Amino acid sequence: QEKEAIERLKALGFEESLVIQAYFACEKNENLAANFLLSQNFDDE
Repeated sequence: QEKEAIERLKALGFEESLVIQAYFACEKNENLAANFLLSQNFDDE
């Protein structure tokens, strides 16, 4: 499973949904998943 990284990805200030899709679309990687969630441009709006 990847549930281990889920709380990790979430711990960066994200959410288990954007996390899963950022760790499944990233082919369950590490530096890739982080890069996904951190590269997901999203401000006030």
